[PDB]
Amino acid sequence: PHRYKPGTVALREIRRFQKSTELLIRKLPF
DNA sequence: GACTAGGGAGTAATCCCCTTGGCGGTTAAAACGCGGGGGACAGCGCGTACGTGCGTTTAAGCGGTGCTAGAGCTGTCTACGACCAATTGAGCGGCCTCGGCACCGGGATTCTCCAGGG
Repeated sequence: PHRYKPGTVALREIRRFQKSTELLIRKLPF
């Protein structure tokens, strides 16, 4: 099982967003 | 002077491109649920770092003083800024590229998990 401990992918995924700069909110519901 | 001829506007028919609604198909993001585990937090012990009482002094407020150099207003002038337009060029309004950006692939590189022994 390729299950990582809670938070192991969290730091990576935070890095992924804080690199990005796009719109985080879907336009139609807004 | 009477009637004639031709062409762009008045009237009208053709085209036809442009969209209003609904509905189906299909991918992507959102929605929901479970095993398990790591984060939250209680119970507690302590020590040591402040919370507090009292002695013994420097210091701001006290009380007053003798002025002294910087701050407010009185003329006064004069260098300068807000009053027409010709201009004419500094720069913007509209278009046409090919290049850097968009983005994904092959690979080297690197970041992480485990079940064992070492």
